[PDB]
Amino acid sequence: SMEQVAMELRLTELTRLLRSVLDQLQDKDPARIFAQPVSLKEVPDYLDHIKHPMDFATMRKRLEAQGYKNLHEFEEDFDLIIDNCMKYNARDTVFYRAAVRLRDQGGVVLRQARREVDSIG
Repeated sequence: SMEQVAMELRLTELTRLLRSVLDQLQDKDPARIFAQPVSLKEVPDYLDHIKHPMDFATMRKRLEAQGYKNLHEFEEDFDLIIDNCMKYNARDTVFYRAAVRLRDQGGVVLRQARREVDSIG
């Protein structure tokens, strides 16, 4: 149907916007602490601590399959990256600190993304 196509164009355009959001958030992680999944070879107990691991590469795979239906779903995954790290790692660590700085800097980007998603529809 023509409606299904229109919906698909909306999803494509959301994907375009979330791709730009993802690039902007990942620039706020210049150390690449959050770039890839925590290695279960190197942290074998990880899944005992963290039930829903997340990282920027995993989000990008979902994004490119157009697997984010709305901004809320995308923000959920970004919040998992931060929150997982802040639980597994102690306050005094470069990992925790990196997550705090990514949360604070990402807030700005996400605030305007929300306006753009509502604005453009």
